[PDB]
Amino acid sequence: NSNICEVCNKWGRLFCCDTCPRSFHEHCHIPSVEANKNPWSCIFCRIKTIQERCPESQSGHQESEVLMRQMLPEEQLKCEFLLLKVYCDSKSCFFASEPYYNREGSQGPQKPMWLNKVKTSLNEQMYTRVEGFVQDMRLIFHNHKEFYREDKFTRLGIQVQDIFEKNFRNIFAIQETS
Ligand SMILES: [Zn+2]
Ligand SMILES: [Zn+2]
Ligand SMILES: [Zn+2]
Repeated sequence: NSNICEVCNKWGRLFCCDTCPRSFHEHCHIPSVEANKNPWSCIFCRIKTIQERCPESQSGHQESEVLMRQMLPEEQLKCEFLLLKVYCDSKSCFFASEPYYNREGSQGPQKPMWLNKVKTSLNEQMYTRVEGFVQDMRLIFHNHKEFYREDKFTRLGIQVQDIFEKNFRNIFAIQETS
């Protein structure tokens, strides 16, 4: 197995996947690495299994249909993995914890949002459809773009949103377009 966490790229107390060479910190994995379970398969392996069980699941989909799906177990897993892929980018640090807003010439957002809040919301089964999760994710970046206005720091929101959106298109097999 790898000797660094797949998500944060640090050593420490690592849990190893039995079906692939990835490793994880307990709370870096989503869901948090399960207490017992031997063998244990990580989220990357669990997603790969879904695909192998239903090869047609990789055919193209419309975003509108994906968003209206109910959060049954497979969709719950896919949103967990998508959240995880965002945390895998080091620029996620900026969006992880609860933000505060005090900048001359800007007003904070009406509905603040952050990764750890989405993480808790998924854990507590608060989203009933994929749309709920995707709306909160996109709101993170939209709030940032609006608040930072012309400061070059706005680019961090663009960058992390692009990671989100590429991974959304991949994980949910969104039909490719120009
Ligand atoms: Zn980690
Ligand atoms: Zn694995
Ligand atoms: Zn099938």
